[PDB]
Amino acid sequence: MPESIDERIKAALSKRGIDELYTHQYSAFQYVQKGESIVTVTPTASGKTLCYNLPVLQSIAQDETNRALYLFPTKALAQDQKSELNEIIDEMGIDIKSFTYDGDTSPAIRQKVRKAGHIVITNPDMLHSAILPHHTKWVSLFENLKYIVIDELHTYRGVFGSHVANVIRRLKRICRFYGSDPVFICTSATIANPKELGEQLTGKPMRLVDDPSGRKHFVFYNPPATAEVNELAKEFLKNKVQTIVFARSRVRVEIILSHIQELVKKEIGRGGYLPKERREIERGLREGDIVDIGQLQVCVMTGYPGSVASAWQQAGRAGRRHGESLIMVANSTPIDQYIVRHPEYFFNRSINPENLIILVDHLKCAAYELPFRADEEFGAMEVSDILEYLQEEAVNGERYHWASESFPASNISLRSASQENVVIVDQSDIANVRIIGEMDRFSAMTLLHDEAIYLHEGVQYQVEKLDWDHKKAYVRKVDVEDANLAVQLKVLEIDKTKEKSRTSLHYGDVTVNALPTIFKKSGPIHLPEEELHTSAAWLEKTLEQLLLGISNVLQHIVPVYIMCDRNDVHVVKAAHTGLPFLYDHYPGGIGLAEEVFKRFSDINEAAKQLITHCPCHDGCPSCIGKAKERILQLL
Ligand SMILES: [Zn+2]
Repeated sequence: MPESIDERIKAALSKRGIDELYTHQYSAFQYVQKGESIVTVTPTASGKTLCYNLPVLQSIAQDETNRALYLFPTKALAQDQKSELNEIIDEMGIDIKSFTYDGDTSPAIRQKVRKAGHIVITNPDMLHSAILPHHTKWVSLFENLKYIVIDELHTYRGVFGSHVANVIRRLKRICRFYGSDPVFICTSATIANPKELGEQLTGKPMRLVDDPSGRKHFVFYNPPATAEVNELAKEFLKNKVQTIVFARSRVRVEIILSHIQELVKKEIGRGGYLPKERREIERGLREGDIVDIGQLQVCVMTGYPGSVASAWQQAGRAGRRHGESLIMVANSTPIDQYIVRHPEYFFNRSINPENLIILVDHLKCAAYELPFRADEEFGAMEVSDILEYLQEEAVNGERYHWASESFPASNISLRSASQENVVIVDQSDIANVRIIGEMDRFSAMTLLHDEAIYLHEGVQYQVEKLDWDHKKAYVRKVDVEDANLAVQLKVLEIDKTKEKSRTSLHYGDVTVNALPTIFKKSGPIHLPEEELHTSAAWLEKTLEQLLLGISNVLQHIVPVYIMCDRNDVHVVKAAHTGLPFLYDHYPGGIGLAEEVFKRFSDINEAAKQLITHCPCHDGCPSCIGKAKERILQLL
C-alpha cells in the first residue's frame, strides 16, 4: 500500500478491517485526487459511502482549512450520513467537525457550523433557498470548497434535475468568485446514460465507474400479491432463512407488517425513524437474532418500484461474501405485467437546463445573491442582452423590494416547477391532516381534477375538491378501490428535423392549449385554461383509429425508456405540414423530447418487437387498447 494516504486514516480503516485494495474505490480516489470529476454506479453492498468519503476526509486531514458539501435528498438521510461519517471521524480521532445544515437544526449551532464545520450536509431545497443567497455568512465554506458530493444522481432529473443544475450553476459561480473550483463526485445506479447525465450536469466530462462474491439467483414468475408475498416469507421463515420484503408506502408497510408481525412474533416469541434506533437495528441485524446495516440472505419485492435504478438498488441491499442468494411479484397492473413480460432489460443497462423560465428564475436569484459581469463564460447560458431585459415594473421582472417578506427566491420551489401549482391535502382524518403531494398546473388538470382516481404510491385516493384559483387539492383516501382531455395546438420552430424515407422526424418548440373535456374510469369537467410553450418531438377515420392505436403504443412504451412518470409527457390532418406528437409536460424543454430524438431508432425497434411479441390477437388492450402487421409494415 502506498504511503501517500494518511496513516491515521490507514489505521482507522484497519481497525474495522476493510483495508482491501478494491477496484472502484481505487479508480475513484486516484482520479479524484488527480482532479477529474467522477460518477459511480457501485451498489450499496460494494463501496457505498466510502468511495466519496475517503478522498474528502483525506483532503480534510491534509489541510485543516478544507470544506466539503454534500447533496442528500432528505433530512433523515442527512442525519444518517452525518452519523455514519462521525463514527469514522471518531475512529480516526482527528478534530473534524461535520454537521448537517437543514431545516431542523438548532439555531444556536447554525452560526457555529457556518464558522467551523468541515463537512456540511444539506438537501437541495434548503441549500438553494438559504445557503447560496447568504453565501457571505458561508465565506469559510466557499473559499476552500474543494469537493462536491452528490448522492443518488438519478433523483436529480426532470424539473428537479434542471432546477438542481441551475442551483449548481449558482454554486460554481460563487466558488469562482471565492476562488475554489470543486471536483464533483456523483453516485447513482443502473441507468442508460449515467455518464451522459453526469456530463450535462455542471458541464464537466466526468468518467463513469462500472466496476467474485458468488452468484445471485433471479425469479421470473407471476401468480394468477400481499398474501402471496406473505406466504413466501413464511416459507422462508419456517426454513429459517434471513428474508427481507420491500413495501414502499408506509401504510402498506404497516398493513403487511402487522400480518407478518403478529404471525412471526407469535412464532418467534423509513422517514419517521431516528438514527439511534437505526443503529440499534443495525446492531441487531448484523450481530444478533434478527450504511452497512447488514447482509440479507434473500430479497423479496412487491412490484416494480417505478424505477430501474430503485429496483436494482433494493435487490443489491441483499448479498453475501462468496455466497449465493435469491431475488419480484407483479400485481393487477399493465406496467408490472409489462416489466414481467420484458426481462430483456436486465442483461445490461436499459435533464434540460435550457428551459428559459427556470433560467429567468435563477437569474433573478443569482442577481440577488451575486452581481454579474459580462466578460467570462465556459460555454453555458449567459446572453447578456437576454440577461438585460430584466428591468423595473411601473404598473414578471425583478422585484426591488425594501420590505422583508418579499424575496427573489420567494415562490421558486424547485421540487416540481412550483412557480404556481397545486398542493395536495389528505382529508381522510382530521387528526394529523396529512399534506402530502404537489403537482403542476397541467399535471393537476390531467390527474387531480375534481372527483378523480388518484393513485399515490400503492395507496388509493379520491379527490374531494380542487381550489383552482388558489391551487389546493383536497383528497380522500379510499380502500374500496382514468382521465381525458384534448384541444387544439400551435407550432413554433424545429431545431432538429429529418426527411428519412417519407417519414420526417422533427424536434422543436411548439405552443399548446388545454381543455379538461371529460374523464374515464364517465363525467365532464370544465376548468380555466392557459397556453404552454415547450419542446416537442414528433413525426380517414380508420386512419384516425390507427393513429389512436399508435398513440396508445407510444403512451405505454415511452415512459419505460425515458424512465419518468407515465403521466409526464402526453401523446396527441395537422395544419402545420398539412398531414398528421410527443411534447414535454412542463413549460420548456426538459429533455423528454431530445432523449426521444436521440433514441427514437431503438424506441421504434422495441415497438416493433413489442407489437409482434404481445400475447394477444393482433393487439392487446395493454398495448393498443391485420391491424398489427399493417402498423408494423407502415412504421
Ligand atoms: Zn398486444
